[PDB]
This record gives sequence, structure tokens and C-alpha cells, in this order.
Amino acid sequence: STAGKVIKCKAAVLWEEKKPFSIEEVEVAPPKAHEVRIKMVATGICRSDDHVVSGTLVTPLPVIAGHEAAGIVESIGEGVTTVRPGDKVIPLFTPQCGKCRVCKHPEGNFCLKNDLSMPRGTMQDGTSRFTCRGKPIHHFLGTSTFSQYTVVDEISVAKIDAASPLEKVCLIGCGFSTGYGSAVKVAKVTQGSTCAVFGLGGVGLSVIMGCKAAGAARIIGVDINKDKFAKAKEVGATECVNPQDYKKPIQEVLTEMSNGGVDFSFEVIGRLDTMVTALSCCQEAYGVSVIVGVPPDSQNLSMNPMLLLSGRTWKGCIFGGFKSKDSVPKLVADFMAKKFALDPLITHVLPFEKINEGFDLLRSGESIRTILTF
Amino acid sequence: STAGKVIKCKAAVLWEEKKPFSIEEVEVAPPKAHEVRIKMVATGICRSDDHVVSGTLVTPLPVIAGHEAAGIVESIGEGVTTVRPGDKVIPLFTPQCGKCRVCKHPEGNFCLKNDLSMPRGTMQDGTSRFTCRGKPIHHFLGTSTFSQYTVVDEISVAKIDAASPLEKVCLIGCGFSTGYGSAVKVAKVTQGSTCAVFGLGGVGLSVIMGCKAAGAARIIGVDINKDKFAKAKEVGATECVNPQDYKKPIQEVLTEMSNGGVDFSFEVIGRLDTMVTALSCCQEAYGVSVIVGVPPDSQNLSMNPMLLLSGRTWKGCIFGGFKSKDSVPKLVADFMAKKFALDPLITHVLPFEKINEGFDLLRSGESIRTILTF
Ligand SMILES: NC(=O)c1ccc[n+]([C@@H]2O[C@H](COP(=O)([O-])OP(=O)([O-])OC[C@H]3O[C@@H](n4cnc5c(N)[nH+]cnc54)[C@H](O)[C@@H]3O)[C@@H](O)[C@H]2O)c1
Ligand SMILES: NC(=O)c1ccc[n+]([C@@H]2O[C@H](COP(=O)([O-])OP(=O)([O-])OC[C@H]3O[C@@H](n4cnc5c(N)[nH+]cnc54)[C@H](O)[C@@H]3O)[C@@H](O)[C@H]2O)c1
Ligand SMILES: OCc1c(F)c(F)c(F)c(F)c1F
Ligand SMILES: OCc1c(F)c(F)c(F)c(F)c1F
Ligand SMILES: [Zn+2]
Ligand SMILES: [Zn+2]
Ligand SMILES: [Zn+2]
Ligand SMILES: [Zn+2]
Repeated sequence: STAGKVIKCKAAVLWEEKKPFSIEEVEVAPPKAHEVRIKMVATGICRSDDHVVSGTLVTPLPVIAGHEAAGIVESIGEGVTTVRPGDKVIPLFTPQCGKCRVCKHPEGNFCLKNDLSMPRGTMQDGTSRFTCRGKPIHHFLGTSTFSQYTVVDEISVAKIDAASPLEKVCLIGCGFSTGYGSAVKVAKVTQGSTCAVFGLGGVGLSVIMGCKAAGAARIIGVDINKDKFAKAKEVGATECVNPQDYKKPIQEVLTEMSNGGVDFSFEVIGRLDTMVTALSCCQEAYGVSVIVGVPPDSQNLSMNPMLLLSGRTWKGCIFGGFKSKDSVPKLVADFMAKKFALDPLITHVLPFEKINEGFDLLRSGESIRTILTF
Repeated sequence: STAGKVIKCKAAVLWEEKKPFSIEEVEVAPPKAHEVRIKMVATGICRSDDHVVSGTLVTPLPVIAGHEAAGIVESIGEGVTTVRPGDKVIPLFTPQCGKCRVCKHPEGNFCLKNDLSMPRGTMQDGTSRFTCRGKPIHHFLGTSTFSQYTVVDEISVAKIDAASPLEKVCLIGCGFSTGYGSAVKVAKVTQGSTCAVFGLGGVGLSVIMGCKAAGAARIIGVDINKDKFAKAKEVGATECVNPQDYKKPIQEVLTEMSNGGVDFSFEVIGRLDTMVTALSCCQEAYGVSVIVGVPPDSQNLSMNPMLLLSGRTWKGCIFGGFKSKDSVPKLVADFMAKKFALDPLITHVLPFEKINEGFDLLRSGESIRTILTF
């Protein structure tokens, strides 16, 4: 048995910013109390993982990144009650401790045990389970899914349906749930409304899915890469616009197209300028804009607060506003009942060993989601 | 009779910025089609009127300001159906045309016929009803209440209870309704919640009234003028804090006081810094912050969008989110039914001829609302 023992396995270690991942052997300690060690089956490449590489997102290095994944429990530490060895699970990059003021709140999901706001790159106990070349390696968001085995705190894992296809449902661990929830839960898109979605990657496509599910009459996709438009229309966009085609700023174009502003807009890119543009293009009196994209570290946007005084609502969210541990199993169940589709987001499949090629595909603009198989 | 004739009367004309009002004779044309001429009875001094004087707000000059008032209809133009001569009325600085997309929207109140966004300083027809010393004088927000008589568009006036005390209910024309609605309608303050209110003038006090009416457990008033604290506690503040008393930024103080951030915060001053502070002090995952204050013309704030990404909601409003013509008569009816109090807001009552003294009282920090009586 491997239970109670250090596992040697391959992981994708990021030693330095702006460098390829190094696929090499790591040592994965056994789980301590209220920890779970997971044999990974599939992990998606989310733009936020790339942000770690580019320095857009600052987290301590060296690191094992990865946060969108699914696997099978190898072993559980003392006191674990919510998963067992052999269970299929999705790591939760937003934990759900169930005890903090946010977890107890009907609408909050950004559990105070998160490692996002001020990343330490550790387990909840402030230590690491990973060694590489004899050196400690940081965790990422308590998940570190770019490894054949990871160890996560119990509050950062959800048991999912035993019959789930892990190579699909890993997307519920970040990109699908985030985009879909941003529309259906956070914005609360209404039937007959007009939506504008900035950024047509995996997350933006999932926003469109949610807007369509909510009954939006018009869903305007916005991207500077027109190659993204065909898939956006397939999943529900009624029109697509490329800001580069227009002389005027796209907020003006979108205001004109929507006869005075859209009902709901979404920033699904990660740029300060598009966050302000997305706000501006919603109707000034009753529009709602949701920020989903991750901004470059420590940078402030500039905006005129008259955009809000007139009546706009501006909000953001992590993980689509979903309470993670409650929601992930339900989302999987709904997927299994064909309530939504994940295949439109999956454009490439690669073995884990080809992780760098998977990032190249994202960076070139060619992929939506590449799923890596272990 | 005056009907159908030019009225010569007294008004407070602002000829240029940063100068006293000139109290002198103006000529007031009779109302054209769909216009209403009102004999003013009482008008309040709102900080937004002072913003015109100070240049914080830009609107065409020379101007007859004033927007918080009540009076009695002197005459109506052809086609007016909603008021008649002799009716008590409140001018509506936010109109309610009933036809535009905002008026038709269940939540929106910032009617597209407003003269706030891009002020012209005219009637709806692009002309003025005021002359002074042979010169045309601009209107202000379609109301211009600093005059013994004004002319307003029908969409900018509401009929109110004939038994209403006009020297109190004029506050429903701006400051009471704005603050109360910002809490009860826009923020939707919840029972048992913790609120922070920045600025304890007439509008901030009305926010406190609304937070208390909504059942907030804690209502923390914030002002740099500690003389404002006693009245804030009278109307429901459970604690008051002066940022000047602390070595740390007040957002940190308020986060600590509320064991991790407030449920609802309100900016009721008009400063960019306090807008960002008020946002920051609400709980990062589920907090709501509402901007009520009017900041200086054309200035942008700077903020880190991570404040929103974690889950905060940021909104603003004009006139407390109330659809003006529907809401004003109901608010007056509620006042007459003793559902809320207005006396706590009224610190001074002066003749109209003392308008400048009234503004000096506001600027010195001594008054909440001065009511000017004609
Ligand atoms: N809030 C959350 O919980 C959460 C979850 C997942 C992803 N994210 C972030 O969401 C963003 C999108 O992630 P993704 O879908 O994986 O990324 P992606 O696949 O890189 O998609 C981004 C899209 O934005 C497009 N784009 C780039 N610049 C512009 C521009 N100026 N105007 C219009 N379109 C432009 C780009 O062409 C691409 O199709 C990233 O910033 C992620 O870090 C946030
Ligand atoms: N959104 C609307 O529809 C609407 C309606 C009415 C008023 N307003 C605006 O709301 C604001 C308040 O109006 P009001 O109540 O008549 O004004 P006011 O009576 O001057 O009250 C403002 C209060 O803010 C206090 N203050 C000033 N600087 C600070 C600071 N740094 N920190 C904390 N407190 C501070 C000040 O001492 C005073 O008590 C003004 O900007 C108005 O223009 C907006
Ligand atoms: O893609 C999800 C995601 C986020 F939304 C973040 F805000 C973040 F910091 C991060 F590391 C992450 F992975
Ligand atoms: O006090 C109400 C009020 C406002 F909220 C404004 F935004 C404004 F421009 C103005 F002139 C005004 F009077
Ligand atoms: Zn929690
Ligand atoms: Zn992600
Ligand atoms: Zn209207
Ligand atoms: Zn006012």
C-alpha cells in the first residue's frame, strides 16, 4: 500500500517565472489530519495557471500550479469524513470550510480559508507536502493539480459521482463553473435581456452558456481574436464584435447596438481597461457588470464614479459565486443529466507530459481548454 | 389673476461660480403645453446646490438653483392632466417620463429625460422660462426652486397630499428620499446587519433612518466633524467614529470593528477617497457599498479591482433609486401616517431672503437642513 508512505511521482514544477514547466520527480508526503491525497486523472489548463507563469498572478515560487482537475482519492488522513479512498473528487481552489462568516452567509462563497487573497502557497497548516531535488515546493490555491499526486485539505475537496467522466468534469473545478455561475448566480441574468461578454475563452464561453440558460435574448461576444467567434455562436452568442474593427471605443459601439446599454456585461479577460469598458457599456441606470478576469498584480484601475451614481451595479466573483463543496457535486450531477455541455470547451487533449505544448496552444490563441491526462 | 401672464417675482440668481446668490426680481413666463407653474412655499438647502456654487458640479450659468422643495400650483399649460391649480406639489429633479426604457424597467429610476448627465439648464423644449435684467437665466435639473415661482415640465412634478406641511415635506424632494431609499431600496439593508454610513449630513442621517427602519443591528456613523455624532445617534447610529482620531486608515478600523467588514456601507459625502474607503470596509465576499455623494466634476478614482473580484457589490444611485413621480406622493403619505420623521433633519428655518446665510450655515458645519420659507 502507498497509504502512510511518501509517494515519488512526476509533477510539473515551475521554478522561475516566464519559463517552461519542468516535468520531474517530486516527493509527496502522506496526508496529515484532515488532509486527502489524490491520484490525479485529468487537469485543465486555465489562463490563471498561465498568469502564475507570466507574473500576472503572484504566488510564491517554486510552485506546483494547477487548479482545474479531477482525480481519485488514494488515501485520507486522520479525521477525514467527507471522502474515502477510491472516491472520485474535484479539488476546490476556493475552499468551503463551512464555519466562517462567509461560508455561513447565504450569498458568500469566498471562504476565509482561501489562499487567493494573500497567497502563502501552503497547506492550511502553513507547511508543504512537496519536495523536489530535496527542496520544498509551494502549493497553489491549496490544490496543486499539475502533479500525478497532490495533497489537499479536506475543506478543499468534493466527492463527486462515481460514474463521472473525469476527463470532462475537471472543467467544473474552474472554468465552466466560474463562467456559468457568473451569469446565473452572480449577475442573475434575466429572460429577454441583452448581455455582452468580453473574452471568448473557456470562461467566457461558459458565461455565454449561462446567459443562454437564463434566457437572454441577445448575447454579444467581444474578442480581439475573431477565430473565437464561431464557437461563441455555437454555444449561444447572437453576434460577435471585434473592437479592432471599429473606429469608436467598443463601449460606444455596444451602447449603440443595445439601444442605450446592455442589461448585463462580463469582463472575462483580465485587463483593467476592459473592466472599465465592460462597466460603461451596461445601461447607466440599471445595468450590471461582473468582473471575472484576473487583473495584473497590484495594479489599480481608474474610473469615473458617475458611472455608478446613475445606478449601475458593479461586482466581481471567484468561482462563479458557487459555494464550492456544496455546488461541485451538484454541478457534476447536472452534467451527468445533460443539463449543460462541457465538450464545446474542450479543443485539445494531451498527456500531462506535454503540459508545455498545452500552454503553447493557449498562448497562441489556438485552444480553449486543453485537458491533460495523467 | 396671474394665469397666462408673465410673473415678476423674487428669485436667488447665481450669476457666476463662487459668489453669493443675488436675490432679485426675475420674470417667469407662463407655462407652455405640458408645463406647470408653481408658487414655492419651502425649499431646502442641499449640499448639491452648494456644489453648483463651488464648481464641484458643472451646470450652465447664470442659473436659478434649488431642487429640494414644495409649493402650490399657480397654473398649468395645455395638456396637463396630473396636477391642477391649487395642488400641493413637489418638483422632481429626477423626472419620470413613464415612456423611456428606464421608466419602464422595474428597478431603474434615472429617467432618460433627466438634465443631470449632460446639463442643458433648460426646460424639456430646450428653452428657459426665466429672465433677469433682460438676460435669459438657466434652469437647474428642471426644477429651479430658489424662486418664488418656477415652471417645470409635467414629468418633473408630483401632486402630494393637500394637508401636507410643505415646510417639512420639501425634504422628500431630495435629501430624505435619497438617503432613505439608498438604504431600503438600493442597498436593501437586511435585518440584523452591520452598516457604515460615511457623512452625517441631511442625506447621511436619512441613510441611518433607512438602515434602522430595515432592522440593522449596528449602524456606524463616520464623520470628521464630531458635532454631527449626537444627532446621528438620535436617529439610529449605534456608534460613531471620526477618522481623524485614528492612526490607521478608517477602512481598517471599520473592518476590525465589524469582525471582518460591514454588510452595507454608504458614501454620503462626495469624495473619491471615501468612495474607495467605503467600498473597502464592506466584507470582501458579500459586502455591498452604495455611492450617494457627488464628487468633483471629471475626476476619476483609482481602485484595485480585487476588491470586487472577491465578491463585493458596488453601486450608486440618484434620488435613492425611487421612481420619482410614483414614489414622492407615497413617501408624503407615509410621512403623514407617521412612518418616518423629518424634524430630526431640520436644524434651521429661515426666510428665503436669508438664502446666503443658510448656505453659510451649511458650509460652516453648523446645520443639517435649513428650510427656506417664501
Ligand atoms: N474569477 C474567477 O474565479 C476566474 C476563474 C477562471 C478564470 N479567471 C480569469 O478569467 C480570465 C479568462 O480566462 P480564460 O477564459 O481561461 O482565458 P483565455 O482563454 O485566455 O480567454 C481570454 C480571451 O480574452 C481575449 N482577449 C484578450 N485581450 C482582449 C481585449 N483587449 N479585448 C477583448 N478580448 C480580449 C482573448 O483573445 C481570449 O479569447 C483570465 O484572466 C483568468 O485568469 C477567473
Ligand atoms: N445621489 C443623490 O441623489 C444625492 C442626493 C442628495 C445629496 N447628494 C450628495 O450627497 C452628499 C451629502 O449631501 P448632504 O448630506 O446634503 O451634505 P452635508 O450636509 O454637507 O454632509 C456631508 C457630511 O460629510 C462630512 N464629511 C466631509 N468630509 C468627510 C470625510 N473626509 N470623512 C467623513 N465625513 C466627511 C461632513 O462633515 C458632513 O457632515 C453631497 O455630495 C451631495 O451632493 C446626492
Ligand atoms: O482561475 C481561477 C483563479 C482566480 F479567479 C483567481 F483570482 C486567482 F488568483 C487564481 F489563482 C485562480 F486560479
Ligand atoms: O442632491 C441631488 C443631486 C445629485 F445627486 C446629483 F448627482 C446632481 F448632479 C445634482 F445636481 C443634484 F442636485
Ligand atoms: Zn469558510
Ligand atoms: Zn481557473
Ligand atoms: Zn423616463
Ligand atoms: Zn440634493
